[PDB]
Amino acid sequence: KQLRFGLFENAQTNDSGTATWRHPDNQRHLFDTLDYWRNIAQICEDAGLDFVFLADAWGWADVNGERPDICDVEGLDLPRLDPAIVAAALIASTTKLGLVMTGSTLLEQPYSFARRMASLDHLSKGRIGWNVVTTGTAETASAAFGVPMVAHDDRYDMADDFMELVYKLWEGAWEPDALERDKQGRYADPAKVHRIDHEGPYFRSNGYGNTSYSPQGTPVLFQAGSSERGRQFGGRHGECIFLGGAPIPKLAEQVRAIRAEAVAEGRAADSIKLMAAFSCVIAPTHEEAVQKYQEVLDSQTPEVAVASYAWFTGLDLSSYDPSTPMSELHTELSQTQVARFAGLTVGDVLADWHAHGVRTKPVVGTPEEVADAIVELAEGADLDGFLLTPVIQPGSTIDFIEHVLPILRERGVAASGYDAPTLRERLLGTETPVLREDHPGAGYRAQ
Amino acid sequence: KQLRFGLFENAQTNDSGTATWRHPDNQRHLFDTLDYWRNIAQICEDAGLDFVFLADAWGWADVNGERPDICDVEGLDLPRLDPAIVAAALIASTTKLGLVMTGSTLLEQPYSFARRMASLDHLSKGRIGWNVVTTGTAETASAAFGVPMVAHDDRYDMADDFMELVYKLWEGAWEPDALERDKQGRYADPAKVHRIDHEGPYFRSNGYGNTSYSPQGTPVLFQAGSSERGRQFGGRHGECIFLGGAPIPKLAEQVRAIRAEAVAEGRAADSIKLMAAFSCVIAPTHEEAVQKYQEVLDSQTPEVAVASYAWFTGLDLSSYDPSTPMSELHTELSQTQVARFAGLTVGDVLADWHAHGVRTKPVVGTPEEVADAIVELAEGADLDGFLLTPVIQPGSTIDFIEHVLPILRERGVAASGYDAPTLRERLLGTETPVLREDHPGAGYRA
Ligand SMILES: Cc1cc2nc3c(=O)[nH]c(=O)nc-3n(C[C@H](O)[C@H](OP(=O)(O)O)[C@H](O)CO)c2cc1C
Ligand SMILES: Cc1cc2nc3c(=O)[nH]c(=O)nc-3n(C[C@H](O)[C@H](OP(=O)(O)O)[C@H](O)CO)c2cc1C
Ligand SMILES: Cc1cc2nc3c(=O)[nH]c(=O)nc-3n(C[C@H](O)[C@H](O)[C@H](O)CO)c2cc1C
Ligand SMILES: Cc1cc2nc3c(=O)[nH]c(=O)nc-3n(C[C@H](O)[C@H](O)[C@H](O)CO)c2cc1C
Repeated sequence: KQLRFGLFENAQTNDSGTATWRHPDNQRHLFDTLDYWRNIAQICEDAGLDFVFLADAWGWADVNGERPDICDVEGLDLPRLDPAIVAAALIASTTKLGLVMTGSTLLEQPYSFARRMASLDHLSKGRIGWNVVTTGTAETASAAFGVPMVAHDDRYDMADDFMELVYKLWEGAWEPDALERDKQGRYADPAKVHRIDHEGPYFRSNGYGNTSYSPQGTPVLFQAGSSERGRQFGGRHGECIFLGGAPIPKLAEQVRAIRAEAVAEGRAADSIKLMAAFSCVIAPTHEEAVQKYQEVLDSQTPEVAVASYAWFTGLDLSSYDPSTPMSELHTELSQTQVARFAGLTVGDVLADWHAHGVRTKPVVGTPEEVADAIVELAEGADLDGFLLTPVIQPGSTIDFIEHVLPILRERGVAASGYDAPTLRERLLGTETPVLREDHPGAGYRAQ
Repeated sequence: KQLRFGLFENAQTNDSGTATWRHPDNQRHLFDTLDYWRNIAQICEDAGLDFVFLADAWGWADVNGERPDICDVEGLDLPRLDPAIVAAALIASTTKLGLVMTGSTLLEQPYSFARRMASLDHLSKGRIGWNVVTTGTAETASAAFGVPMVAHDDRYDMADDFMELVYKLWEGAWEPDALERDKQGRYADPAKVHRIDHEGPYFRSNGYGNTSYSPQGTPVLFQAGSSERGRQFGGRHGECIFLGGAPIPKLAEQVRAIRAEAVAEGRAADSIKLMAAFSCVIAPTHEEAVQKYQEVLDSQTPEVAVASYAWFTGLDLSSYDPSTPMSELHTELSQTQVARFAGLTVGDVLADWHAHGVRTKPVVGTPEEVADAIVELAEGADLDGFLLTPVIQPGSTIDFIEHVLPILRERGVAASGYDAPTLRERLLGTETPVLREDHPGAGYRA
């Protein structure tokens, strides 16, 4: 079984509720420069990584109504760039690397979003993916857009409606062979260009779509959101499911449950790909790697913890008795960030939240030790790939590529290069760039 | 006086309601490939053109209630790409060229639009502009987005509110020096990062902005829309006003009116820039140029006229007797495409609409003839610049660059190369990349 590998990034200085930016070798304070992204993309493409993945957020770290000063002192949450713009710039600098961007069904307008993603897919020749999210910063983000807040599960219902409309725009509006471009004949076959009609609980659309059928039709659908309602949503729509890290027995059960959701939705159990976040700290000896990790931790101040947690949950941990069990608390925002701490207390969470944030504890050791841990995770949890989540950039990515990936390639668990030209062919193993017939999006094709 | 020059383009096969795509040398059927745009951008940047301009449209040519099949046979209105994506891809392939993209105040969300434009400005190091439109295809576009239609003058009221909000996001949310990025100090100064508050008739926003202060702060504000209400809007907000072609005395009156609008808003009269569309066919002799233009007209079927005109006005010209004068027709869409023919009749412009659409006839002649026409227009109408509107691509652009631009440079009416690194410095002559202190957007700074 050949695993897929992508790089997790985001267009801001820090990520995932941590703040490693002060580490001497970290360079992502340059995230607002194109040279930073050109460098990252060239590193990944030269190595043959399947894709670079851009996370996104729309809101900010509001604590009990205001944003504490530490958020600016540490660049915790803001400022950021728009992922679609970063992705479009990286198209021009790459030829084979996949580009996956996070996009919110809560805050995008589906008609404009459909045109934007199809434009990226046209210009990149089918290298685009979309990580479907319902936005974990939903409360502040709604305020910034001037619209009422939408509850957690309703955002997944709204996302269902969002998907049906973009499926119509991407798959039903223009048939794949509509464009003929024959100067002696027809530019397009009118019989293959259709008005679409959509009247859902959240979205309405009537008319033609702006973009013609793109190389992949629909961008590769990533999905990140491992709440119960999110797992149902990913089991229905997601082609590649991004999972946070966890002990192998817990990760195996999550993978099993998500494959069973896909089966209950009429999809083949193997037609959905499960990819785990994976962070690592690599050094020539195990003791050196442990020390390297200590230096990363030493750069992070604990004072970010409360605002960081409030950024994703709206919960102010500093206002409860630290013995309060997390099982008693609820959020309409990032529900996995509460549910993952069931059994623990508020004081437990607040004790080392700053160290990992929403992220996973790293695997720390020699290159062989880290490669062994990747294989153990993939076999033990039935995973299809990994998104490398760096602790500092570009060092964490360079270290993995230079020292761990070659062992994985020699063991035959990582491919040596770019076999297929589109992201879907590469990730899903199809020999067609378009959605499988047992995917919901296929049902909206002109038949 | 040094004139500025940009290239008008759009991310679709044809433009402006005409359809020249069948000409053997036309390449814009490749608009959905990045290589097409790389070539255009390289041609413009090698020549030192100030910018490439991307128009936009959201709607389509609805005649009565649907799209005649001639729209697909001729690729008249669809398909197209998103201009921001094209612009971002061209950022990476260029270093000094300006990139101006059309964006709709009717259908964009200001908060996400502000983040998008500022991201383009950061990544391009201050080379981005925004052409503010209220969408001339508003009826179909509104149905596509599932939103109720907004009447013509109300769309400019909505644009006013849109502008105030994005000014707050671009100028007032993060002070220009907020970021320090000092690993032994602070990442940012909390006293220079501000919560903004906005409550308007059309938009609302409360909270922080996503993007820090970008190199120009606000993209260079182009504005296109020459109705009376649009001239008032441009006079307040626009830094570079895009005007359609017209006879010199009519263009001159428009320039005069728009500068008076700017003065009324507390701006200096010279500080708003007026740039006219200009199309031309160039050849070594006049007779060669006439024949070269005729070979273009030969590829344009008149059958698109009804759909093309309906695309911009919602009006079906074949549904009137030709004797009906245009002065009796009215639209809530592209009102200038109705007002420009006041005094003619339906049958008059139905007969020639396919030739030029929303544009005007090209100047056809030798390089010396075309350069003379450029100078006579700029002097007579008090213009600051031109946007070349090609007839075919890349041929019309190359011809202008290789044969007319050298004359203009030798005469001293065009600069020889790139003088300044940001688009606002190059077009407005400011001392720094940010808005003039007498522009309304500067009032929203902290
Ligand atoms: C690995 C990974 C990455 C994620 N990245 C993002 C992101 O970049 N932006 C986002 O809004 N939501 C992301 N999420 C989703 C949140 O956890 C959350 O889902 P859920 O846990 O509530 O189902 C939604 O934002 C809630 O609206 C991610 C989830 C996972 C598992
Ligand atoms: C030279 C040039 C170019 C224009 N380009 C566009 C465009 O690309 N997209 C657009 O929606 N509206 C463009 N317009 C504006 C339309 O004429 C029209 O303005 P107005 O004439 O009614 O004031 C608005 O679309 C109405 O909503 C342009 C106007 C001019 C003068
Ligand atoms: C393992 C992992 C888990 C994540 N969980 C969340 C989450 O629960 N909510 C959220 O908004 N973002 C989540 N993210 C996205 C992350 O916080 C990202 O840096 C921000 O969204 C800024 O782009 C997660 C990212 C990773 C790598
Ligand atoms: C001189 C000139 C005038 C234009 N007038 C309009 C207009 O009135 N309405 C409109 O929607 N677009 C107008 N455009 C934009 C043009 O139709 C563009 O090709 C389409 O919007 C597709 O991007 C104009 C463009 C030029 C160069």
